[PDB]
Amino acid sequence: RTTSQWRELDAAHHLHPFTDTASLNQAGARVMTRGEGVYLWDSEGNKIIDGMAGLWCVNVGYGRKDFAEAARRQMEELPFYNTFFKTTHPAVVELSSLLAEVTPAGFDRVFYTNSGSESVDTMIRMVRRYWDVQGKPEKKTLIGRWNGYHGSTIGGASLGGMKYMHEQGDLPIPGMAHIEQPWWYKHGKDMTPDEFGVVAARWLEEKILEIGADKVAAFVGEPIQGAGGVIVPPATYWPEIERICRKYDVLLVADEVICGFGRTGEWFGHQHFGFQPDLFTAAKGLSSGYLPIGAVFVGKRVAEGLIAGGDFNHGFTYSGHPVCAAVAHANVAALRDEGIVQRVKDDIGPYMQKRWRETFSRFEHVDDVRGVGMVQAFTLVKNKAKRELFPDFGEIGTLCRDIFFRNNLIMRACGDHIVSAPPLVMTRAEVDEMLAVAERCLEEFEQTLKARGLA
Amino acid sequence: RTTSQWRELDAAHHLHPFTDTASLNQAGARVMTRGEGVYLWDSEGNKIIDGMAGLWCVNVGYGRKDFAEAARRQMEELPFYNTFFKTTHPAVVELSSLLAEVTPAGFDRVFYTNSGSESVDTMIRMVRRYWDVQGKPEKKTLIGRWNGYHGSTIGGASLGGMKYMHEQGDLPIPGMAHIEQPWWYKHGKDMTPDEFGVVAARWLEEKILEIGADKVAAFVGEPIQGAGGVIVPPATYWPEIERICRKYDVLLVADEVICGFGRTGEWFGHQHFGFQPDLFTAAKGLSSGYLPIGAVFVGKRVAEGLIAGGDFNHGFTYSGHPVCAAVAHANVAALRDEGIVQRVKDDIGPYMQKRWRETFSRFEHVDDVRGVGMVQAFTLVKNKAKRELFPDFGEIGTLCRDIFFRNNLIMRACGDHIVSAPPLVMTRAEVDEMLAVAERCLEEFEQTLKARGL
Ligand SMILES: *Cc1c(COP(=O)(O)O)cnc(C)c1O
Ligand SMILES: *Cc1c(COP(=O)(O)O)cnc(C)c1O
Repeated sequence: RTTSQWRELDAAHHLHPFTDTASLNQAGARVMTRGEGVYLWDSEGNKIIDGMAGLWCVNVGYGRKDFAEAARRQMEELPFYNTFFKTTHPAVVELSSLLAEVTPAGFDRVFYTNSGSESVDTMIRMVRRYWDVQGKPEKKTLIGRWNGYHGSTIGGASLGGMKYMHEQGDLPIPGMAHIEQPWWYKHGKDMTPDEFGVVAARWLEEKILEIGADKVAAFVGEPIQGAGGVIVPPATYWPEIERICRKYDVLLVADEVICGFGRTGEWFGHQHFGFQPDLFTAAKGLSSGYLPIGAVFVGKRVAEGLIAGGDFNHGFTYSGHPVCAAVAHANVAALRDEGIVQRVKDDIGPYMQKRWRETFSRFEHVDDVRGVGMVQAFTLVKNKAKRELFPDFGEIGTLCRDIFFRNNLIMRACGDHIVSAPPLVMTRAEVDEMLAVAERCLEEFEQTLKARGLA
Repeated sequence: RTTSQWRELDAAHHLHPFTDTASLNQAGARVMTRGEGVYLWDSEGNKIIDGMAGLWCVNVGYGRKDFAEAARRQMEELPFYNTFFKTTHPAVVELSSLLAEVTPAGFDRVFYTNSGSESVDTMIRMVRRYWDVQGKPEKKTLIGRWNGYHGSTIGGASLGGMKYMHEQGDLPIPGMAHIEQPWWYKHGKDMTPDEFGVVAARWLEEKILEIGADKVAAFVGEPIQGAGGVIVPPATYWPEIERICRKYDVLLVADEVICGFGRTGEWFGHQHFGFQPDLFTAAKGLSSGYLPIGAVFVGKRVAEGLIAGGDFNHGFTYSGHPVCAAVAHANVAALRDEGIVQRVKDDIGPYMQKRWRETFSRFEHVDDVRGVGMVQAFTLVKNKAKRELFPDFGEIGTLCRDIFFRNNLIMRACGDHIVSAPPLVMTRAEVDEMLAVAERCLEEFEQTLKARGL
């Protein structure tokens, strides 16, 4: 089909996630047709650099014919069987075993889902069930943060701190609370980032004491906030969050849906920041987005509590789906065996971070240049010296993002933050290629900003 | 790996849906390895008849090499791309256009998810967003039924009426209410099925008036309740439910996750019972379980309402997944082009129903022998005359289902209901082959009752 016709059929029959349906159907959808390595092509024939790896998830990049073969082979033998009827199958068994190999010690039990959002809902139910098993029925509140993102189920949307999501669904559901996010640029006042990390972590302590520790089940956080704009907390933050959770007997949960499977150069974001969660949620990079699968990695304390609780009345038809498991297995084994994660840690991550900071250092309206491993970002700001953001946060970021897309580069705006998370397998030449397009785009952005008299 | 090898790793590493992990680990998990047609082979080389089609979902049967090729092909060109970025891709656009021709009139727009549960969650947010768009911020309560099943998200479980689920996660969440299920055998008193259907339906009107109609956003129901035990509502039930919903400006939603894609003989469960829902949820048969994919089909009125509301701040990374959509597309085309649904209505459904009753009616403790299309059930009872159920609904079903298990037959126990939902492509010879193992299991079962002091 042509561009115009695929656009016509999409506008007529498709409801997109997180989209203005009326305005999209007017402008027309951009039709992505094929991918190879770090590159995409659209229906018009534009070669595009995918500086977002699909949706933070295509970690091995596009073009894995071995993954298609793994999919074909498994679908031919057993395309589906359920894990509900005192039943299992070799693909789910073999994946579970492999995951145990690459996860830290103590994470041997895994619960499968189809998505990061289902993993979060599963985790919420696990956390609350755990406290019931302990005879503490009031210990049910989960604390997340403003501008955190934990998916799109009613449960995950409530635990998330996106107001725009809360306003649709009568959210949050009860037993949720939120603390401010560890965003130093906005909230740091005259503290050092490290002083600020302690302050921002102790917001959890003061929330717990406001609520009553006996009512708090868990604190949940993305090691680095992804959708909120790659907010990288100070080094002092996570160890203090962990101290506080242990002080008050509150479960500690990492949402690893973005940071997992090598994004920071460790296998998991929590390893980078050096905390030890009781559970963590995954998806995305688990299969590099090649098939839908998510998981909850359940540490020993909680797993023992759940196993002591008899039946766990939860799950999805497609939990442990054999074909998705086969592809995840192929993916995880590749991340290990081809040295992809190790390469982020030791080679391409430090290169990207260095180049990133070199690239964006000069611009008058770029600040808070940050990142680690293969996730990185900056913020477009009104005045650097005053740490002053643009009003209507998001307007300026959108203008910038539009310059990127027109220049065949995918980087995302989260408010006025610009973020990137390319395939981990990106080469040095491809990093420089990407950064070259980005830099030219920021030159144009700075020129347009002065021209608008938005100076 | 051997049986014991697989079992040991499963106990060590895998937490299963809807399971007592301690006791599954102690017993050892049954390891399913391969499937063909309507049969499975396990780690021990038994030939097992799959009268549950995976999990009500393997509708075109096992062994569809053409599906594996569609998957392979799509995975090689573009294994993934997001639909969040003012972006789309051929496979999702193509599936969307195909669905609109097999779904009833006025269902042009689909929202993709990965699962039935996520579909239910999406439907809940849609219902509530819709009423906000309509300037009715109080119109937010969804009504389900006791023993209805709407998945396993916190939302779906709340809308669901399984007490055993509500007990885990602090459910239901707010703006959820529940009415009694149209289960004649227990609630029929002295009414005829058709009379009770009117009464069981009016329970909805009662609940609405109690809550207040201005607070009520939707009534949601599976056309035939599945996981609750294939409860088939009287013919009078759904039309009254629809009148009531229309009387009080309450949205009618069908959960078609089980009944969808040919299961009763129509494409959808609601078509069989002749109501017109404003939205309906789907998964399972959409891809015949070959790849995870679900959907919410939005009727014209609601679609109009959601579009007027600008941004819909909802969705999943793998929404519209290219590879799942290609496989869904190949499955839907197959169900239609290969005439598998049509055959359920005309050919195999009637046969299955007649023969089912013929096989099971004659038993002492088998009553309420029911079913339509390729979904069918019966209930294990203490006394047929008294409509007396066994004490502690569930004990007897297990005892019985465990006989099936060691006779290489899969039919599921829902309380003391026995249910079956085999692939739609099952042949008459297969139908007869399955019932014969069942009859013998039953003959065994009834005898084991007496020899126990019953
Ligand atoms: C994207 C995301 C999720 C939800 O995952 P889905 O697969 O889209 O349901 C949850 N947590 C985090 C941190 C995410 O980035
Ligand atoms: C199985 C089921 C669901 C949930 O679908 P999953 O894909 O398992 O999340 C929802 N509604 C009904 C009627 C179902 O049978």
